Amino acid sequence: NTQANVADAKSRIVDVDFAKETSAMTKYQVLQQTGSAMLAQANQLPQVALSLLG
Amino acid sequence: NTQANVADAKSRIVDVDFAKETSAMTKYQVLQQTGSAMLAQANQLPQVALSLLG
Repeated sequence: NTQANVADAKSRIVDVDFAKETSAMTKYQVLQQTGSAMLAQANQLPQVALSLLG
Repeated sequence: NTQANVADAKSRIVDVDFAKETSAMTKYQVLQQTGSAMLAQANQLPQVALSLLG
């Protein structure tokens, strides 16, 4: 009996909850694609200087 | 974070603004052609002396 209850206590501390973890993993995937598009588009900001005659 | 803000401060001091610089560059180009025409025409002022019989 006591072995089962200690296993309960030990899992709440070191084990992951997939419901919590899966949401976070999908959460950051969107942020990565958002970050890549923003960075690529922000890199060509200085090309405005070429419009004003070199 | 602090690296980005120092880059802001450093660029305002040493970097040019092309909007400011391009206007000045075009500003002086006109003055050069104006100056050249005035100088060439002012050089032949003394030819009036030839009209009064040498």
